[PDB]
Amino acid sequence: KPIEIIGAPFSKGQPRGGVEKGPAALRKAGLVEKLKETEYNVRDHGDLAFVDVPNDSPFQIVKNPRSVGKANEQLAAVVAETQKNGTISVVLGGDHSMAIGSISGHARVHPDLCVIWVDAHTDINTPLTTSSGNLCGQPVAFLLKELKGKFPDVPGFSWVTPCISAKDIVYIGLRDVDPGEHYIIKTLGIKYFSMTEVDKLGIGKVMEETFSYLLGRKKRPIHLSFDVDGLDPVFTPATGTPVVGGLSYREGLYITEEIYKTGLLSGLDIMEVNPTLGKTPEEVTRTVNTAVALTLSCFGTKREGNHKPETDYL
Amino acid sequence: KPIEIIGAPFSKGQPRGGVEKGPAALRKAGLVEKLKETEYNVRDHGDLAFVDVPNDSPFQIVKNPRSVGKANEQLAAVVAETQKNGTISVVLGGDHSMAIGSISGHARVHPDLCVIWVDAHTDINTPLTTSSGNLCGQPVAFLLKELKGKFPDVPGFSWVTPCISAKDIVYIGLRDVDPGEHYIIKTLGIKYFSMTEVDKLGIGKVMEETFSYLLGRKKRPIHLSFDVDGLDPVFTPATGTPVVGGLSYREGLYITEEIYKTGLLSGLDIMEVNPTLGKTPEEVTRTVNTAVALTLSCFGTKREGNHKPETDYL
Amino acid sequence: KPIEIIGAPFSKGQPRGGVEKGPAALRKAGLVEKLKETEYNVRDHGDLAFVDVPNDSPFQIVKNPRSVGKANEQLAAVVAETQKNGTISVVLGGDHSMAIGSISGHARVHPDLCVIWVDAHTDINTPLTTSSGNLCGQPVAFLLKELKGKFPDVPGFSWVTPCISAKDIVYIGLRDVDPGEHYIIKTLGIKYFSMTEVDKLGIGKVMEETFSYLLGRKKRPIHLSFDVDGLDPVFTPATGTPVVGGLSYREGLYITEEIYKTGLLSGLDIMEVNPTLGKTPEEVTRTVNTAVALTLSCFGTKREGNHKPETDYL
Ligand SMILES: [Mn+2]
Ligand SMILES: [Mn+2]
Ligand SMILES: [Mn+2]
Ligand SMILES: [Mn+2]
Ligand SMILES: [Mn+2]
Ligand SMILES: [Mn+2]
Repeated sequence: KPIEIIGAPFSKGQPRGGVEKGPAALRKAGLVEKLKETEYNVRDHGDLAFVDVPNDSPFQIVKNPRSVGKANEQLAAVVAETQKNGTISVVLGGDHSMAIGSISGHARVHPDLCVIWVDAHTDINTPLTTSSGNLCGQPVAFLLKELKGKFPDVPGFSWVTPCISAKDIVYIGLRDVDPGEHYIIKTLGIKYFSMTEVDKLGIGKVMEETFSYLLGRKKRPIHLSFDVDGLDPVFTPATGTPVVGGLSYREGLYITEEIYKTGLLSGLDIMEVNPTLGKTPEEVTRTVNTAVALTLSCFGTKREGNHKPETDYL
Repeated sequence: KPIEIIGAPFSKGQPRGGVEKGPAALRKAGLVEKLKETEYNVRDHGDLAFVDVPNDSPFQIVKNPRSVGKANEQLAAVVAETQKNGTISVVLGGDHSMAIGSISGHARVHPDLCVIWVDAHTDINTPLTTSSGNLCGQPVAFLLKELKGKFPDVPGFSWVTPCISAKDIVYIGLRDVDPGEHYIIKTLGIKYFSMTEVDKLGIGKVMEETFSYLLGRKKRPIHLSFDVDGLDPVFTPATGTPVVGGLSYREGLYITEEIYKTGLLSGLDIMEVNPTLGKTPEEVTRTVNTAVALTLSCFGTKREGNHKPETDYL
Repeated sequence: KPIEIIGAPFSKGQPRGGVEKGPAALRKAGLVEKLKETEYNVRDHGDLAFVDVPNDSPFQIVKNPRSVGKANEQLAAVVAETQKNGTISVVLGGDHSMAIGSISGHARVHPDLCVIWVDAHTDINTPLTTSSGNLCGQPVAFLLKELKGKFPDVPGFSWVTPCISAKDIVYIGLRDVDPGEHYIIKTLGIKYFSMTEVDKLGIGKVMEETFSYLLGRKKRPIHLSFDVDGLDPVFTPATGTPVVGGLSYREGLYITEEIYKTGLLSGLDIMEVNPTLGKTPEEVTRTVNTAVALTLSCFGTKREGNHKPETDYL
């Protein structure tokens, strides 16, 4: 089972700029080379080139709707292709709106996939509930079937077909949810482990339950969309929306190690690393490093250590 | 069930000054306005005016006995009043000696109340055990029935009548207890969860047990006296007595979220925030912010999010 | 049961210098004086004087083999002596290679001892598996019986006789293991709780299991070799090999408080504190302080507090 890194240097999903530098920062830290040290075969598709849609007027409150919709349609095609060839796709963010194309493309090949969303946010605001027209906080809204027709068709997203049900997604790390978003997750019966559930159960029981909930009845492909801000700012400070009281570096790697062990990881998103948002240079390094470590963990790197087979190290 | 904020800008309870600025700092951060966004009805009683008792000579080792006793008697009257009207009182500290008047006044209306004391300290030194004559460190001593007559009557506190039994108080976050205090808690059989119990059980099991212990036999009003230094200095640095190895920001909010869910919160104290004790401006902000978050959590704010009822956000 | 502090100002175990200043740094913080405040009788043996072996040519890849082997043989003699007199030995590190002499000397008196190794590393590389000829990372290799004859006899260590079986050692805090080391621990069936086990079980269940594994069948002397880097760099930054995602300050003290309570602590190592490796002065202080706190914890200091017996503090 091969791995294919796909760079999504896109930031139109939010008002700030910088997140598009995420892929470069991750590559600069040797993400690709390090992944090749794992048991997986790695191919680098490179960074996608996003054609900016000229005169991309706001759709009501939604900002850059056509540009975000275009970039995502292109990502969806790329991901769908690698998924078709039977490889595991790894999208390096810019902003989380790219999860639309990533999950959409993944679903075209594995419609029965489930989603594990690690984030401090639900990113489930609809074009009608957002306070900011930022699409970075609306990904899940365009992806959920139960939300189809709950908001006006946004220009640039007509190609999107709701691919996952509220029952196939599980959030982990929630701690900054808007009223409308909270209304949506409760009304839709979405499974989640906000920081309070993590504190109560412990990351161990949490992963145990998310797997039982998403995989108990049937084993299907796992799509992990990891927003770096799901971890506490003390670990991933270089993000647009840091929120205190986050998952620890350890819980982050625990989540990933467990996902690796299921042997069902099919798609991965490493989003929101903004190299321009560090108070100091080492804060960026610290954020980039942990994102890289999380990715490596997803593909086998265990904290207890790793060693190559058929190798009598003695 | 209405909420009434009562400011206790008092710092005579300790040698340092600055804690009296706590209420102003908390209000400055919008604590009142933010509370109004909750499901609770909020009224601001304002800050009490403390008449300094002139020529307040030390009683043996105890410092400013008359001034601390007076300020507390006044606080006890105010709190007793709001409690009588059926509102939940919220005292914003200065120093923890104000817990004497706050808990005393609370007990006049709900004598069967229990106390959950979140602190790095037991604050149970008597006028005979204290190394420093600081009344900040002696609150529980004046409040416990089992300690009545165990120390000479201190000028200014004759109005105080021990209102809670050793069996009705539970400590959480202990990690800096004097020999005499340790002797007192063990000899009195006081229930506590020091940092070592928290590490062992997890904050989840801890709240589970404190409620079983204090509420298992009978459901009664809960008085939460929260010393900000109960959380690690990395979260609430702006306090007079920081102690490493404290509760985390998350465990702090977990405690509060759980207390809210009992529906029994009757009295609250947010003490020890000293705006003048930050090594930098943002350490004060960090301390004030978390104190405000803890207060909001006590009244409904959940990390998983909140939404208003009878509101089809969609 | 008396305590005897033995300084091991040695750093030849690694390429960098500075760790030999560890003992001085710990003493400078009043470690000795503080220990005397505990219920234990304390004697300071002082710092050993290590005769540098001139012309200490590398043995294949292994650096300073004769000097490290010599220092350890001397330490082994000293520790064996204090152990014989029925005192608990406490070795203040330089580097962890000194665990060879420390554990070897300890074993001469208590051959049935078990080892609890708190470290981010297994330090079990053999002179054949090390990428660096650093003996700081090969301690356990020279100590394990199952590894006897698995590598060429290194000059300076002929005096060493494998004293512990793979079944008598338990690692805690692992998160940076070489492939060969990982191969060795898995092949040898060594018991360990890497950071992932800690995350899964909680430090409480972990100590519970390490004691059940090492003490369930028979109660025997406990030798605690504590590498300061076992705790996260945020707590012990002043070390040669910091690794993110470490044990917290609290889990560190939990481990020690539990070890104390077994009443079986026989030998202690406080290693890797390098005063010259702090990015700032307070990072050293922070590292030194925590090493000192851990040591005091091993000998009785409880976070819930301590008080002297036959002393009516009231
Ligand atoms: Mn987010
Ligand atoms: Mn997100
Ligand atoms: Mn306190
Ligand atoms: Mn207090
Ligand atoms: Mn180490
Ligand atoms: Mn070591």
